[PDB]
Amino acid sequence: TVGAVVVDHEGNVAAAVSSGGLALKHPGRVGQAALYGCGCWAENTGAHNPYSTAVSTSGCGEHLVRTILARECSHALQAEDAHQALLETMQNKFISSPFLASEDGVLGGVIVLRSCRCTLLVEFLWSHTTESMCVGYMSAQDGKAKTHISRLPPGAVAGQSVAIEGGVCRLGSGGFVLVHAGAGYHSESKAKEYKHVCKRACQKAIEKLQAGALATDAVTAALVELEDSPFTNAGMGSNLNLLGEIECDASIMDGKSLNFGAVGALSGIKNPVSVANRLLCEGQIPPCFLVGEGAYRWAVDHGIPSCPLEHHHHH
Amino acid sequence: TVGAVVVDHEGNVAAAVSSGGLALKHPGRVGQAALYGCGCWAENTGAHNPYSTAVSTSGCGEHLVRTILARECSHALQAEDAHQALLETMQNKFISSGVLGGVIVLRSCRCQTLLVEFLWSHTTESMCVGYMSAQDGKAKTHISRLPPGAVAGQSVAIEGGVCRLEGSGSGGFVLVHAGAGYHSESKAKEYKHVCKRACQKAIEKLQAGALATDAVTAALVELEDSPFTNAGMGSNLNLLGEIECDASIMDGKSLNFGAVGALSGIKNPVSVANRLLCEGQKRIPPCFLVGEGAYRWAVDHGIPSC
Ligand SMILES: */C=C\S(=O)(=O)N1CCN(Cc2ccc(OC(F)(F)F)c(F)c2)CC1
Ligand SMILES: C=CS(=O)(=O)N1CCN(Cc2ccc(OC(F)(F)F)c(F)c2)CC1
Ligand SMILES: [Cl-]
Ligand SMILES: [Cl-]
Ligand SMILES: [Cl-]
Ligand code: NA
Ligand code: NA
Repeated sequence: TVGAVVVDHEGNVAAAVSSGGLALKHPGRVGQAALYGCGCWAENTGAHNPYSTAVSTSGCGEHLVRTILARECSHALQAEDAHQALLETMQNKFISSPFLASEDGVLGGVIVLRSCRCTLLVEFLWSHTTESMCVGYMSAQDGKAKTHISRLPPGAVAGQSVAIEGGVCRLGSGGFVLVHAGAGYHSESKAKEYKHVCKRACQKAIEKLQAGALATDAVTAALVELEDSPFTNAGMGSNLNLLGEIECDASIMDGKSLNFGAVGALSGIKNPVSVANRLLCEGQIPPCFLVGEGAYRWAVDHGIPSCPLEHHHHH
Repeated sequence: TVGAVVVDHEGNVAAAVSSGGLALKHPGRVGQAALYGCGCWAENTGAHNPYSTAVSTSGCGEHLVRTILARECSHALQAEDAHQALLETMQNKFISSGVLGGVIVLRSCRCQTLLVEFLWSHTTESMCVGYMSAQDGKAKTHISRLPPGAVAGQSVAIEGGVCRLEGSGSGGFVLVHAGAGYHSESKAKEYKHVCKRACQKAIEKLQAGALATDAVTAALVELEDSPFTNAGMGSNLNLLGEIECDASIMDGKSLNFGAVGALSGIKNPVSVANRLLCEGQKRIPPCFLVGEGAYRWAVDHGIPSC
């Protein structure tokens, strides 16, 4: 799973997530990266929401679905202390959730940002119960992406412990992006490549913003980079299902309009997040969630780059 | 869309929903009836949940801005005044910020006897519900209408009632709905009839000792099989003339969930969803399958076709 959250120079936020899902899964299994409120969430500031918040999640299994994690984080982040809100959500709402009481371990992660105009004050955080997680982030002003591998401290237990880190940025035509290349087992061998792909992803989003793109276009451009890495379980290199085939989930949410696009169990499309983004764009009753054969056909009919030799129609 | 909610003799609740979705929809479009927390919800009483609650919803496609409806209703039903809670939810999510839909809900708490409060509410012109207790022995069916002069999508109708249950029989309670939409006085007899049969199937399951999820599944199987409901047989055809069904089910005791989306070729979609939930209690087993792979899984598990 990969994800990104973006805030533009006006405080508009967007979030997206993309995954290949559980390795060896049964054909047609759709997980958190496609599901409304579970994989990502983005909500501009409003009447009862004093912060603009964007959330994207990581992990596989049904752990993030059962808890509707992304929307839950977004709601917790309306409290004053963002760090305490996210940490308590990860511990109470995610690890010790009643929805996951029958589990020996709960594995996942999140990236979040929240902004409010005071200039723009952007707080951003990441948190995970996996051994490690690779993040990247960048402001349009600072001009250089920063990447970091977040690890559970010695003595922590994967699936029982929370690591949480973050920071603050003050912010023209700029903005801020936080991305992640996945949460899982530590792989020191692949660490530079995950850091490298997080760096390029941030730069793509910041480039889009600086050129005037919408927050959703910026976050989509970052996810396209993250999918394209053969090392991430999304897009190219997604886990193979039980039949040895690729089936991708992806979704995206716009904080300004609250619109949402998503694809599930999609084969034959190089960048699943692009279909989800196209649905959100066209949808501004248009569909927001397309799966399987029909999703592929819809993407092809909308000019989204395909690959017919990687598309399966069992039927 | 069709739905049902069940409470067993011990206060365990279950909820399910099944739909053919938007007529002429693009192939592969999956709607609320397949989505966790949106189409149905069931949650036994717990630490922060003083009531056992079960919710099933009905909609015509027009998605709500940021709602996750069934789970939102369930949380609203933790307030003292259930009627006011549901009404305020319907008002904010549908009328305030027209959107056409409906809900059925129940909430129970142990007093040993069981107090069951049940409600239905809609912004559609009309909605047909049925309900039955294991004790009363006779199903009740009812057609709810918007008050004369009201405007669909701008008014909320809400009705309900209260039932008490002997807490140690093999009894329970079921509420179903055959859909929320335009009033059709001609088809009213069949809609009340299918809700009656659906309730009795659920009550029969309960009295034989079945789980609440098996009972709610048996009621949705009857509702699906009616050609007048937009679910199972007689579902709206998509843009290419094909049937694609969404369905889901949730267990209040275990909080497990099963769901299918864009499912074709299977007579009773809710049976696949129930089967996924059933198998997920016996690699993390799947809870949500769509399209061809869902059909293949269902066929491989003995669930009937066509
Ligand atoms: C079950 C989790 S998953 O979505 O299958 N997935 C497997 C691929 N993995 C890649 C990954 C793992 C660790 C990691 O952290 C590190 F800091 F870089 F080592 C990472 F960035 C990516 C993600 C989990
Ligand atoms: C949202 C549109 S839909 O395509 O999901 N669907 C289309 C079919 N329609 C059938 C129906 C209509 C009215 C009903 O109630 C009663 F007034 F009693 F007749 C009833 F039970 C069933 C329900 C909505
Ligand atoms: Cl599976
Ligand atoms: Cl459509
Ligand atoms: Cl399919
Ligand atoms: Na990849
Ligand atoms: Na039907």
